[PDB]
Amino acid sequence: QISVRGLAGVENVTELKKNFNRHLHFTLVKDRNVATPRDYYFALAHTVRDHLVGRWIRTQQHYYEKDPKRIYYLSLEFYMGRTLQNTMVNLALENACDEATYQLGLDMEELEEIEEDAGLGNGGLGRLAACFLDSMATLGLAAYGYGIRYEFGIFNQKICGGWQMEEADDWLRYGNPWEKARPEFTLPVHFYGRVEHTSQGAKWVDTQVVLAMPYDTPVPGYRNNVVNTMRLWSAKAPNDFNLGYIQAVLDRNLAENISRVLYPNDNFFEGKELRLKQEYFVVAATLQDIIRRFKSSTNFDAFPDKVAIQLNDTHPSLAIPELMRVLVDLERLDWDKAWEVTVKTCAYTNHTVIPEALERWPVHLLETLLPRHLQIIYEINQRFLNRVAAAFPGDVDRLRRMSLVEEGAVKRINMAHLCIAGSHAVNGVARIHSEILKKTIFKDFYELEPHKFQNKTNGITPRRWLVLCNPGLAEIIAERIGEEYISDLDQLRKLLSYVDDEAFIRDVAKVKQENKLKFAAYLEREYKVHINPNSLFDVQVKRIHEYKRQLLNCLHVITLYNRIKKEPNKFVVPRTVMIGGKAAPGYHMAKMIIKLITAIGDVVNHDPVVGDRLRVIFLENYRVSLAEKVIPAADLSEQISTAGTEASGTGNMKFMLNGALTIGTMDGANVEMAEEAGEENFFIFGMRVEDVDRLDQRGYNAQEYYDRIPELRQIIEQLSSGFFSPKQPDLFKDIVNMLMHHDRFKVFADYEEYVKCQERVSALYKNPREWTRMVIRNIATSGKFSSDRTIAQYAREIWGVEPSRQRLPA
Amino acid sequence: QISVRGLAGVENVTELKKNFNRHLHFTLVKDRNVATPRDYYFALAHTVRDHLVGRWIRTQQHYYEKDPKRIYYLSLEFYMGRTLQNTMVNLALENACDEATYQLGLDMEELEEIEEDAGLGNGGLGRLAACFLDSMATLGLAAYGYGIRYEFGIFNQKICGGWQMEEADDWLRYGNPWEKARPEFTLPVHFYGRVEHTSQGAKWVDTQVVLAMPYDTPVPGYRNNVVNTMRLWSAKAPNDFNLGYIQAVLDRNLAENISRVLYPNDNFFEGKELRLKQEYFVVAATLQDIIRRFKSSTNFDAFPDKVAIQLNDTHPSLAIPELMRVLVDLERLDWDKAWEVTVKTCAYTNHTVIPEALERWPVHLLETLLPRHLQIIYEINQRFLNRVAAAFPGDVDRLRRMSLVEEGAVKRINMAHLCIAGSHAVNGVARIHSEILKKTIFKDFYELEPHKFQNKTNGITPRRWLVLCNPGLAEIIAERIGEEYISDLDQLRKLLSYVDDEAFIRDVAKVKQENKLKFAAYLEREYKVHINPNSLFDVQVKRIHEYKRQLLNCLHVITLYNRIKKEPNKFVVPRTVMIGGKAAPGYHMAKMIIKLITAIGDVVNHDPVVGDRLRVIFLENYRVSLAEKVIPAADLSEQISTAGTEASGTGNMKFMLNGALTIGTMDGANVEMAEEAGEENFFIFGMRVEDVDRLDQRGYNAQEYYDRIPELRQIIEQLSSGFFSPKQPDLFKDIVNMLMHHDRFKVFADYEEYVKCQERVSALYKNPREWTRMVIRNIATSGKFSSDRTIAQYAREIWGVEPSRQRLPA
Ligand SMILES: *Cc1c(COP(=O)(O)O)cnc(C)c1O
Ligand SMILES: *Cc1c(COP(=O)(O)O)cnc(C)c1O
Ligand SMILES: NC(=O)[C@]1(O)O[C@H](CO)[C@@H](O)[C@H](O)[C@H]1O
Ligand SMILES: NC(=O)[C@]1(O)O[C@H](CO)[C@@H](O)[C@H](O)[C@H]1O
Repeated sequence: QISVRGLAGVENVTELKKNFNRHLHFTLVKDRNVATPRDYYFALAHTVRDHLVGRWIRTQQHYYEKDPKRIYYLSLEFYMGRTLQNTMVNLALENACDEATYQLGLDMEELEEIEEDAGLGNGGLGRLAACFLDSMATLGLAAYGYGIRYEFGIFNQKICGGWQMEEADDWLRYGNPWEKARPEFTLPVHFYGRVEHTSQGAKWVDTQVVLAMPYDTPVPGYRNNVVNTMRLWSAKAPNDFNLGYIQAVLDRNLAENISRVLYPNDNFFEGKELRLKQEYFVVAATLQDIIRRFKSSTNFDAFPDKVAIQLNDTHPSLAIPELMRVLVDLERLDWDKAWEVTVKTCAYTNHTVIPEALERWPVHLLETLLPRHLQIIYEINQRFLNRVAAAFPGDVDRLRRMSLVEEGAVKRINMAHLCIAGSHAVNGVARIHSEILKKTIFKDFYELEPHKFQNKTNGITPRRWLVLCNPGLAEIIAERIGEEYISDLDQLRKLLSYVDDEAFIRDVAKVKQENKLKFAAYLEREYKVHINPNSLFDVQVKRIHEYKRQLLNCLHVITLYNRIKKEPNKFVVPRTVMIGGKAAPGYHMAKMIIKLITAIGDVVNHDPVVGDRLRVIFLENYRVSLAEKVIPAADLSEQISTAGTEASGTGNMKFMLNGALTIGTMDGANVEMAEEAGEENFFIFGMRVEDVDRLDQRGYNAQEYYDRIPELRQIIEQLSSGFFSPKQPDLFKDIVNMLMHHDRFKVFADYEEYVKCQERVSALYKNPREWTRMVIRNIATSGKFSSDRTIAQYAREIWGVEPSRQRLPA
Repeated sequence: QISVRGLAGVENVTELKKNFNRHLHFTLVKDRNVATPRDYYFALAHTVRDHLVGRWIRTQQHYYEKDPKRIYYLSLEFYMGRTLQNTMVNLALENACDEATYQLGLDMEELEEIEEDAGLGNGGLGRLAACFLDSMATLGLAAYGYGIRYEFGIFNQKICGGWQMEEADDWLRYGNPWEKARPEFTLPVHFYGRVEHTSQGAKWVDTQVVLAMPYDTPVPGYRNNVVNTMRLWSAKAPNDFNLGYIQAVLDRNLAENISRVLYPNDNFFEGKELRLKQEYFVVAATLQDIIRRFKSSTNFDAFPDKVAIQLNDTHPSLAIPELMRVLVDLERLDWDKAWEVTVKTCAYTNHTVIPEALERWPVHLLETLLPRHLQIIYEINQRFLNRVAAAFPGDVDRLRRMSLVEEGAVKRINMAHLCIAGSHAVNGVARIHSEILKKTIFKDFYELEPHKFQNKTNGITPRRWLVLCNPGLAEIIAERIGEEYISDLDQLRKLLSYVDDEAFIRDVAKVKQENKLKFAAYLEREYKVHINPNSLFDVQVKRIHEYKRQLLNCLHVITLYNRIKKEPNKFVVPRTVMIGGKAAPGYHMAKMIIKLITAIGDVVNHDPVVGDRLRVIFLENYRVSLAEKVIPAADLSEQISTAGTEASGTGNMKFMLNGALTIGTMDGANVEMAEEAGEENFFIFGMRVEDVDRLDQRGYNAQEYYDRIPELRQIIEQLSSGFFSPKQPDLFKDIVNMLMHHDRFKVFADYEEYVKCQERVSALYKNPREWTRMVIRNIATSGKFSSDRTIAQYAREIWGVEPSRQRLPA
């Protein structure tokens, strides 16, 4: 047992054991003779869950009594992952449960692997919401996460013949012990219908009704006895719905399809009606819940003083016109008063600048699905533009540029413009991203209302991303500076005074080696893949995207392969290059990239001359639980997006906290990471944002690089000739064609510097002692990237509430 | 507290209270300040449930150790109703829980009304299966009920403008505390595909797979510590199902529709594909489960010695060809051996003789959905007919009459013929019904294999239908003869020696009066309907059907009304005529009958001259929980089906056990009831089966009765002229037309005798003392109708197992 895992008290271990057996008997209705590992997992889960409800009930009662300002985080995604270990960590129960299960003759680690990941997210955006919930609870904020309880989360990825195959993520199959259905708080949501203008107000009538049933999941703070709530809505058809009798009952599945599945798109907008329904569904149910709670604390003047609503991207943007609809149509406030309240309550966070990801809903869709909201949006636009016209008289082009309504083939509503107009604060997620927002995409808005624009650099929770996934590292750190850093990561700076400590250097290197052996074993366990634990673990895990440039990584791998084949008996630092991530089902190029990666591995991993000097592994079904395993085992973190495309990135922060060195472009948070650790302790390369703009001004021509770089030319010709696809010589023609003629992310432009930088990485790896000292310099300066710092800034600069580290009673 | 309700021990009441609070806190995650009546109901349910799991686990372990012959009751319907009170009764916990909840400041009766009825049945057939499960557990048989877990049971009936409106029975909305999902025992079921004939056997290939997930519900025996299992299958699509990505996920609801809703037909066959899928789904999953259990006890010679499968009607008839398919195609037994095993294992129970209820599946449907089964059915038919031909040489018409395959417009498979051929026993559900089977419908089969035909008169469980719904009566009875009768209803005969006991007579009459006041109050509570508790409660509750003749009851009611209007100041015994029951959604005539009943009430209940002398009430949403309330309050039980149409009936037995006198035809079980109590203690009238046949031979002409009976003529003319439907004068034209020209059930033929018999009923009611003495004579002789007697006969005469009243350890 390690210190950071808590105490294994005699009384508690005894108590845990009896409750474990109690649940196995009464809850699972099983006996030790027929119980399976899954049964044991559930018995443990219910036992740990019991320890939360006491605190959960008290916390909520506490908020009712003190009535503090409530924070509502709206998101269509919450990538929670597993809950068992996280709960034990935050309740200081890990060692006791480990001991208790040990005494029952069970291996707790084995039981933990049985829990299904709660994959209600695509990647970074969804995981950020999850980290935020953890930090808000740890900082004592009266916060509530509101989303959708999808029956099916992000698909499970299978690799067949080197191609990605998707399969349903039936995560609720065996039940979810952490959630508590609250059918008593079901609320009605309206769709379609028409607007009636009467004597005293517009009325939205003849609507189709869909019920929203809430399910609550506890969110425990770190050892402070605070347990907040994440409420996810599930769609239910009313009982007189459609009420052939049989057909009417079967058609209920039509209204319930709203919460059936998560759209698997990352940084890509797909204007489908079902998606719009999901967005309104979450917003309508949530706002009714917010108002109800507010009325049970009626002059909405104090509404902004008791309520804060944070819009995670534009997905829940309809909250703005919905709040107006309720205040004007139902509460009967005058427009101006309602608008004042709405703006002071809402804040919007932008997460990307890529055009294909921006939400622009066709007017005809909103017109049919939400007629009243469209009218309100037009009125908002009308008044907003009048303000622009008054500030910039005669600037007619500005008017059309800032309009919430876009004219063209089909009229569309720019949801981002709607959010800026209706929020009192708009923030980016990394310093460089926030600056780009003010200088380009939202330049006109910044000039009109400069005070609204802010920055809030992303972060990750050190509980799940250090203590939970890397106890070995958390322990050697605690041995030197104590445990206080777990909720005050800035304290990691104290490790700087150990950079020359021969004992620490040895331990840091030891933990990393153990993590790699552990991972190298898991790889053969559940995926039969031998690898060499002595090689440098080169890892790039994140969603497959052209802007993330997994292709640039591929070009490097092929370069290393060709160089070995050219001079076989020359020494090179051994490497295991691991690439993993899911591709959106309809993203063809992304799916082709996965096939390319596996095709490269097929050639490289079976070439006798190469040996164990270079391996290429594609990490199947990358997800939160997998990240917790591979990140602690990484040596090199690949963060190579084209400058100006990755708003922030968060995987980069995870690797930095876990002892990996970073090779990357000056993009998103990478800039601040290098700034914190010192550029000499980072492997930076490639074009900066300004270099990219210069290339665009003069026109990017890939042919130029192909003509001037012999090694690059050889690679393209290998791909084109079928070297990596014998049976299908022209298999990768689309890839080559894109790279040569229409590459929006300029892979070739950064190739030379990337390869040269990779050489400097291999050089440092040859000097174990100095590699580790640089690692220590990274870990020691990763404090700024804790989501506790991020949330504290949102709290003080946007929500108007003070964070607290005070423990609530037991 | 009453004696039959158990002891309220000091220790147990204390224990119950703490566990109640424990579940309210840890299970429901609530505190006394926010808990609602529903929360309290669930806290109590989980507390009582806890007391079962100990016994449930032991019982099943016991069967594994002793390995007795297992009884499998297959049914597509199980009308269970509520479970809380029944569980308390069988565990002797009623008074303790009443006390415990009382001490917690809660009214247990109020909490019981919160439980949703488990309505997985249409009426008699489904309720019989439920009573049987109770008796099998009470008699210590190793029995298992197998069915489908419908998401939506029988629809909830709403009456609007006097018309029936149907609404979805979302019974699982708030969760089901009694069931335990067993996802670990999920089994695959195959559909469609094609048959491949290879070297060594036929193979069913290219099939569509649907998963069957089981949910187990405990079935406690009466105070014997036995807890059997009812396993219901739920449909689940495999995870690579259909695997547009989004559309593929949404289409999963197509395979899952199999267990979505119960077909609401009573005594009516509707050849829909979805229905056929449900029938095979339950059969395929169940048989795999049966075999697995059998292999874990391989020469299927002993299969019939360890397994008995009872087919509840022909709904699960595919069990016969499915068992053959498994034994021949998978286990590789020779046909003859497999057939021997199948026949010795299967037994079939017929529940009706009406032609429209008989299952005749179109060959083209089976051909596409279950190609292999169709081939097996043809082979069975081939060999069966060869046997007929050998026994009756030259009788070619017999061959075509007995064939399992019916020729005509579209070829069909007679499922009843399939069942007789493949079962070693075939039984009817009442003496007269079983005789009719041998003399008419199955005459040819009886002549070929006389030994197969038996009778097993239906019964009802005295636990739910006496102790639970009428504790007042159960108590005064126990006061005289003890409690032993609750599991040995024949002992009620001892009450015959009290027929002249002035104290008993007074108590019997007292309990009935209390029940009527209780019901008269409930009527105003949840349905705002005042009624007179002093009047005779005339009740007919059962599904709306032409053969059940609610129309004959209507004719009587109108007759009473007209007679009062003719001589207003003449005395008549006051009556409250109550009629209730659901009509199948697509049964037009049944829906018109409901409208007629409410229309009559509209006129009668508002006629000043009538006063409180006659009321006509339509009991809305008749279901099990409602039956438990109205039956104990009834004085007169209406069982007036046309002779030869009601196979048995069970509502008739419920009324007899609860102190109501019976007015009815010599049909179904009525015959045996009159025989047991003595015809002088029953109000019998109308044609006997032989009279009906005579009328058919000479041709039924309704006009004759209309021309000869003045009172009847007046009624038809009132209906025709719009007397009961002012705004819609011809509203009941279809009813009059049917009655006059195409009435298959001869309502008019029994009108005169029915009215005269009703007069004799009113005469006896005027003499309270003698009315009660006859009641005592009925209750005292109702013993034969306990389902314990029925199950004991099935056990000894069909299944080959001995029942047991031995208590299992605590
Ligand atoms: C942290 C995380 C991400 C985000 O990674 P980036 O490299 O910033 O894109 C995506 N997926 C999972 C499962 C994560 O844990
Ligand atoms: C007993 C019962 C029946 C069967 O009644 P019959 O009069 O035999 O048709 C039908 N429905 C319910 C709810 C029952 O309890
Ligand atoms: N918009 C997104 O989906 C994204 O994943 O969001 C993350 C969190 O802000 C960012 O870290 C990331 O850069 C961005 O791509
Ligand atoms: N076949 C049926 O559905 C029916 O309800 O079954 C009951 C039980 O045998 C019988 O009591 C009843 O007579 C019959 O109509």
